[PDB]
Amino acid sequence: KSRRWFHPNITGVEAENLLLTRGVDGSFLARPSKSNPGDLTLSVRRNGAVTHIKIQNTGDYYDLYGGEKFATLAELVQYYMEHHGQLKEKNGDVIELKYPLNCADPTSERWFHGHLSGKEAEKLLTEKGKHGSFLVRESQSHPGDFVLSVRTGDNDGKSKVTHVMIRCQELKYDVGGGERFDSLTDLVEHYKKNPMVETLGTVLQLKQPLNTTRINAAEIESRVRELSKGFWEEFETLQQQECKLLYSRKEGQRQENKNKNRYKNILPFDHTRVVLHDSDYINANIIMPKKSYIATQGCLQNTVNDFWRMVFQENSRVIVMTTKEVERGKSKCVKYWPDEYALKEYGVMRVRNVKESAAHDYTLRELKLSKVGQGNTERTVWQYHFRTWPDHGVPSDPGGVLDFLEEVHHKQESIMDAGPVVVHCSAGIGRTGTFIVIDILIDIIREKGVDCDIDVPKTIQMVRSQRSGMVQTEAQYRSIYMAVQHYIETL
Ligand SMILES: CCCCCCCCCCCC[N+](C)(C)C
Repeated sequence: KSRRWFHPNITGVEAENLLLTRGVDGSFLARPSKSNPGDLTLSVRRNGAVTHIKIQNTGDYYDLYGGEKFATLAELVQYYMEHHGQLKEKNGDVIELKYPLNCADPTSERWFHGHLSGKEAEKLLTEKGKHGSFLVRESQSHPGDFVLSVRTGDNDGKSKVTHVMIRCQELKYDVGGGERFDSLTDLVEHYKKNPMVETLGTVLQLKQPLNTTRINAAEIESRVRELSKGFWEEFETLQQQECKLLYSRKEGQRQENKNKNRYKNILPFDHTRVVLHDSDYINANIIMPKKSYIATQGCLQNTVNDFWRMVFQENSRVIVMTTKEVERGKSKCVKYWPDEYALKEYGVMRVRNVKESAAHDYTLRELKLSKVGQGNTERTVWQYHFRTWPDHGVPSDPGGVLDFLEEVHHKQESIMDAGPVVVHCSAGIGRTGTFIVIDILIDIIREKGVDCDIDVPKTIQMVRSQRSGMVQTEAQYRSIYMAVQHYIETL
């Protein structure tokens, strides 16, 4: 599901049009809604009419109206393309997702810039680019045409930049002869597989798009200023890449494991799932960026014992909890720790709550975890329970967030051979992914100094390849920039 079925700037009327005139029954597209930001609409054609299904994400997962909850839009679409009869209209009424109505718009492509000059394209390609780096810009010469600028090189023996005219005639694109493509993306994909060769020998390889998101950490404030009056655009360009991350989640799908998941369709990747060698399943993934994380869901009553098996096995010594046990009347996490001073056995695992320390935003619980029957397997696990995450959106004071983050960091660093830092919320991808990504970026700055490069979208995509949908919303996306900005500007 190459997110081509996602149309980043399109009306409801435009969508109906497109489906009726360019589609058939079973055609579908996804669009960001303008009843409200953060909400998507899945527009589907059936019986010659178009229906619109709402999809909300308030930060925890994608909530399909009248359907199930999903980690990403790609994972939602993949599910319903392989599960006909499941997507229902007004009770029972099977809506079918058959044929993705693709988008011709290049706007959210990593290689598309437009509004860009030949000499400026050269600057950027010489500044940040390498061999095979490319981009497509609008032609300032003949207005409506496009230009493909490519760095050919080799250290990577710098060398050269080439510009290839792309002509646009009767709403099709070509490079001067040969095939005429319906979209810039089709042109680029075609010459990605069939590299244009120069009359003289040079092969114009399109390897990777020009990086436009990596900044110097010291300059993040200027970047944030630039984005504050286009955060949305950089987010959508990251979203479009999630189609690359549809890895298998077989184990979480097994019958014996179904009810060990808080949300049926929000599962851990097989290739990074935490495997319990002590039945072998828990809805949790190792996140490897030296400090690593386990990103996991809040306990269900029947996974409390497996959670402590995991903490013990993985030698985790710090837990970060980013949710109340219940919010808005719903249960986000069952209490998996004893009351202060109490001792409990959770299966073969025994834990005592040694002491609780209350701060304003969080409560720290000093827990001692051992295997029942085996003294001297005991270790302290420090549960940092963050209590003040708001019901809507994200924290609005970077001070307390960064105080909490710094404390959690320094606890982990003081413990010899501590294992992954366990982080969880409700589904374990939204608030969890946001914390982890911030902590990773701030770890980069804290080690390499304020002069280092950081790349926020790239770091997120790297983490999302290890667990589905890490970082859920645009609000959380912006919050990552704000947190790193504050950290930088308090140094
Ligand atoms: C208006 C400025 C907004 C700044 C937002 C700061 C980051 C909020 C999300 C991370 C909180 C992680 N946490 C709380 C668990 C440590």
